[PDB]
Amino acid sequence: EQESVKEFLAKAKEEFLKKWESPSQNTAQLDHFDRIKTLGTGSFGRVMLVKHKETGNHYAMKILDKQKVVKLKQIEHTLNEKRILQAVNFPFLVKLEFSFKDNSNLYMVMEYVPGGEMFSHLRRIGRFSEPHARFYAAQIVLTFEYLHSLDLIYRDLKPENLLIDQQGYIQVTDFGFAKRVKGRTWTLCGTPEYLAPEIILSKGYNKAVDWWALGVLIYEMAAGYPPFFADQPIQIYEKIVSGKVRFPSHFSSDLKDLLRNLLQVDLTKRFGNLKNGVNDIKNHKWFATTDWIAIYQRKVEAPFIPKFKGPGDTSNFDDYEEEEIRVSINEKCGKEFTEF
Ligand SMILES: N[C@@H]1[C@@H](O)CO[C@@H]1CNC(=O)Nc1ccccc1
Ligand SMILES: N[C@@H]1[C@@H](O)CO[C@@H]1CNC(=O)Nc1ccccc1
Repeated sequence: EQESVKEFLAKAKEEFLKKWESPSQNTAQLDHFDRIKTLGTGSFGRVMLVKHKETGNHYAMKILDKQKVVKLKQIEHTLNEKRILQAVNFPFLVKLEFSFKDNSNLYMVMEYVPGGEMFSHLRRIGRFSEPHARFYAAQIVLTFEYLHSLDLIYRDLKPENLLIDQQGYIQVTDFGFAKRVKGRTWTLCGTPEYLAPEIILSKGYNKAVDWWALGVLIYEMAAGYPPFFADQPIQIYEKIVSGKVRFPSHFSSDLKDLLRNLLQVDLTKRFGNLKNGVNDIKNHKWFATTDWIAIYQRKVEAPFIPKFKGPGDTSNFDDYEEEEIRVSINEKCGKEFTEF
């Protein structure tokens, strides 16, 4: 690796650690924003488009209900998400601008990305050509090189978590499963189609699970469907652990060779987890045309520019039932969320 890359990552780790050791807290409040529209929902949280009343800027506000977080055993995960997001800085990660809490909820206010989720675009077009998939994959490779150098495992790669910005580049969102891990970790988490075998088999696992998930993502982008597809999770898991994958005949030979090495069941043989680390991926023939520096600098013209009218346009996101943001008169779960 060239010294310029080594020095970049050394500085990145210094800057991350300073914010990690001393996290920001309580940098806005709810009544500074107007609520516009729900952009996504989950079992313990939602994301809403909001507008800051004084500046007029738009943001995406993630709202987590403290009592639901406790019931679903996500306390440590939500504390990880905020502490990591307030400490990272990289071109292809969503930017956390504010965070705060109140009697009922936790709030993470992120920059709004108007192009929508990669998932929508992939399903609308069918599949991406190899150059188009490779443009996105290169950004994920650089983002995982950055996160892993900070001892962070991401653990939620899937097309829904990759937002497309106004220049057609990726912003990775949802750090709800991200964790700082030196060595192994054990939690069962992630979406079924993207889980590495060692997660399914309840082993201690490491950053190699993110490189497996990259293989699933590249396959899905280039084929239009994931490699271990089946109707119910137990059937998906049986396919994941089996060591077999069928490739469409339209895949290039280089793409199939890269995917055999990312979708390697034995983690000790998986690309990204060998002696040369991420460089076995960056130097693979499928990436021969990739200018890694130009991608990082956002100098490549993107394959696809989302269609939207302005920073408040939500047309690339879909419609959800609109529910109130209720805040109890009494503090809930104060002790559990003291550090947030
Ligand atoms: N599954 C998660 C649940 O809390 C509901 O939606 C979450 C995922 N969605 C986003 O993070 N969306 C987004 C959109 C624009 C900018 C920043 C973020
Ligand atoms: N297709 C674009 C559309 O906005 C109109 O013309 C633009 C031309 N640029 C590219 O396609 N760039 C690119 C870069 C990397 C990989 C694949 C493609």
